[PDB]
Amino acid sequence: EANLRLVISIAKKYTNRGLQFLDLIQEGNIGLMKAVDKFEYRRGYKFSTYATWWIRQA
DNA sequence: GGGTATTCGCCGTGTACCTCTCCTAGCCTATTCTGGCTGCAAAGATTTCGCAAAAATCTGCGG
Repeated sequence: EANLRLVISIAKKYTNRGLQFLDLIQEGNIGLMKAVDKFEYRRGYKFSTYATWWIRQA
């Protein structure tokens, strides 16, 4: 819930290139949950960086 | 009470041709390993097609 803004901001870049924005943010939320399930801080990286690639893939 | 007094949606809109093809956009965008699926190549198994060919069969006519 706290990271939905990242999904919205990322998806609005892809909205100008066709496809509904709402579907994009829903898929990005799916990818965000996938990243959350796989996130760790033992790596030392920022969560936003890790979630960015997941959201882009979704 | 009470009677308008606004605003808030919903709906209706002639017929019938013809020519046109015009319909179509960003590009900002990561790597890959394992396993199956499907079209194709190859092999066993099998039926279906034609000539072969001789033997039986069908048909025309004059002595």
